[PDB]
Amino acid sequence: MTNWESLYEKALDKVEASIRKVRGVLLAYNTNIDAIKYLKREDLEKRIEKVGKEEVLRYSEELPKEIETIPQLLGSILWSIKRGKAAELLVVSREVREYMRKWGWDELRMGGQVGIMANLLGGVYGIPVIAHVPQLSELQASLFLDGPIYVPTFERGELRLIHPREFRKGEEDCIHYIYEFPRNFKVLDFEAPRENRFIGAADDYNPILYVREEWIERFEEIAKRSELAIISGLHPLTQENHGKPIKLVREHLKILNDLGIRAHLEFAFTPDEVVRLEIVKLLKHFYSVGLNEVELASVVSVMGEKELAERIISKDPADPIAVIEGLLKLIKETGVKRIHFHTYGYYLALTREKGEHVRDALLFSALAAATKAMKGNIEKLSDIREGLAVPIGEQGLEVEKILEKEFSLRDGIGSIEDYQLTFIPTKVVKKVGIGDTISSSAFVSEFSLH
Repeated sequence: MTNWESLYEKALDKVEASIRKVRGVLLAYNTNIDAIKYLKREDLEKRIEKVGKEEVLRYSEELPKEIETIPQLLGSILWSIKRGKAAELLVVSREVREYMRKWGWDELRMGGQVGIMANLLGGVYGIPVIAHVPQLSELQASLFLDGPIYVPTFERGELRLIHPREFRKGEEDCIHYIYEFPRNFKVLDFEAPRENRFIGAADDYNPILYVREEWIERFEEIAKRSELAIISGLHPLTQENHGKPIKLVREHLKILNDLGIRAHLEFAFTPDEVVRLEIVKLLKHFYSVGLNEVELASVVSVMGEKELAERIISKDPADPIAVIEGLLKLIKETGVKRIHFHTYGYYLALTREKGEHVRDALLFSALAAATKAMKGNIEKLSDIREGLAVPIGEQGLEVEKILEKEFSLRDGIGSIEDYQLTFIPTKVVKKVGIGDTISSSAFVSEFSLH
């Protein structure tokens, strides 16, 4: 058997030494505020009564396309509760937003793929970040950590990087209200199958991939102050609104390519199939892509390999060889140099680049994931050491045995064609932005190790 605990310890020590070499990561585009409310039975019942139990129940059987009224909000909540399933809808009514603001919340956290990675890369790991923030209100700014986290501003056309807390006041709050409920939560006559949540997004900016004027007119000058880039926030775009923003992203990718700045994308699930296909075509401009089993299956599916997509998500844990067939398919169609697959019990990477540093980056990112799941947050880099005590999970060990026999992985490493195949078993706490912590941590630390 492999001494995974020794490899995990060495990987952490190596990344702690090397992570300081990264000069700057550019992070765009989606940043918001997350406001979490822990639902309570009597309050939720009374609010449903006030607005009409009848209408609310109607929307619990069939989700609205968006939330225009308070019965739509409450009924959407109820939909998630009785399916124990997560859903998110835009809230497009000012009256409903006011209703939600007054109903309030219990916990305030940074939100958005940019915001959370700024706090992780910048605040925890100490790597300078340049972050794209659609609306940097005082509240938005207050949620950034300490450390080298910057937003670009321009004085006499001169670029100045400043901490969010020093940015001018005036912009508005982009709040996603996260309505959480426990297992078997009861309301009226329903009880939730699973613990879960409904998200009402009171957000006019990120759902359309809003881009700040200065990042449209001065992108090259901004990008020149970074060494790596992580692009995020494409997933909500639809056939209606994708035109202008995809054109912006493509122009920005070409500049990053001209500047030699390697870019990573976590291929978050993208419901609109046309846009999902457009993101696939954008992948030609990326060095690296990350995805999980649902995402990989979604992508293989829209490409017309419906049988393979079914296999990718069919077994728990995912039939690793089907996964690898999907990765090999994607890596040859797109030309990306790096694909990091992450699921519950294990990660895989398929890379043109070779060596132990690919494995060490995956192990580090799994420690970060385990520390975040356990603590809920990460405050300091050396706290990741706590992940060393988390046991490796049964599913990871089961998949290792399959990959040891079918590829000839030693200490998680083997080769197929001109790729290295890298595997690690995850340390599972099982208790957010975990997926982004995983694929951003592996991407940045692998580069720091090289």
